[PDB]
Amino acid sequence: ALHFLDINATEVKKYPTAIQDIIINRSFDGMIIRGVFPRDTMEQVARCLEEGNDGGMKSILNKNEEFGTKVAQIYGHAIVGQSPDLKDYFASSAIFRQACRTMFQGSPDFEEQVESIFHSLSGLPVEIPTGPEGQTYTPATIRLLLEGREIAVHVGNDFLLMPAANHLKTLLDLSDQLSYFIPLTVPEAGGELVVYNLEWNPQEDAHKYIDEVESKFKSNQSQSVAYAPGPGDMLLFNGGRYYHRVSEVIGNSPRRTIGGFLAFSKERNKIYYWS
Ligand SMILES: [C-]#[N+][C@@H]1[C@H](c2c[nH]c3ccccc23)[C@@H](C(=C)C)CC[C@@]1(C)C=C
Ligand SMILES: O=C(O)CCC(=O)C(=O)O
Ligand SMILES: [Cl-]
Ligand SMILES: [Zn+2]
Repeated sequence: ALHFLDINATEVKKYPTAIQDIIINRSFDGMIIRGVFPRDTMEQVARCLEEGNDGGMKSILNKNEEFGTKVAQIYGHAIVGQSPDLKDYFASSAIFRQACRTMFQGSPDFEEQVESIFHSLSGLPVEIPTGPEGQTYTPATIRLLLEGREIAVHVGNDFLLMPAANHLKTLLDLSDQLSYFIPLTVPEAGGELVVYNLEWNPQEDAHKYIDEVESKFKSNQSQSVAYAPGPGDMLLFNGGRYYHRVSEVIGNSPRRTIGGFLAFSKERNKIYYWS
């Protein structure tokens, strides 16, 4: 249904227009990049988190208790479902980048590594958007999926229609919004990204959003594909256009991903990435 590449991170230099090709030319829909981060780094970082020895990352952990099991616990305020003012977002964002830099210990640094991937696939500058008064957006959040939890079906271009995105809209292109994530830890089973042939309908509170995509999606039958990247593999895809979810986690070992999103600037002069 959907066309996904599977390449090694050593090869990224050879796909200088991958991001153009996914968003603009629509010539394929996504991409697994193996070994963007070493497995060592991924274990170190996961152990920093589970031991609570994490640069204080735990203090910006949203347990999302009131959602039950169709959502991740998330470290960092994700831009989604935030008030339009963004005071908490921007505060959380400064903390995240600190704790994250600390956990990666430059071996390699998260932001440096990811930016060089996005650079290699665009030939463009890559930046974390800055806010209207010079605040920083978070480059990423960390998603924790315990046993029996999943991420409910959703589509990413919807996010840029929420009040939270007002400011960011003023920076970005019309065009689609990619999703990216790297697993830190993968579960024994489940926790797969399932992507659907079904596209964001531009004709058309994250509680009522999830109940109203569940009935929208179950109206259509459409074709699916599933991906289960390993620790340190990046999955990068047109999650803006295509409905997708993450399947229930099976077994004790939980699923931890670090990820966000990715889009062209106003004039396609550069890439922005955030969560
Ligand atoms: C899981 N997850 C998030 C989104 C999400 C669901 N409840 C939330 C509460 C606060 C902040 C973000 C969320 C999710 C949905 C909107 C259904 C999409 C994926 C993810 C990881 C996005 C950042
Ligand atoms: O697995 C994750 O970290 C989130 C997957 C997803 O739905 C996304 O990145 O948009
Ligand atoms: Cl998404
Ligand atoms: Zn998504």
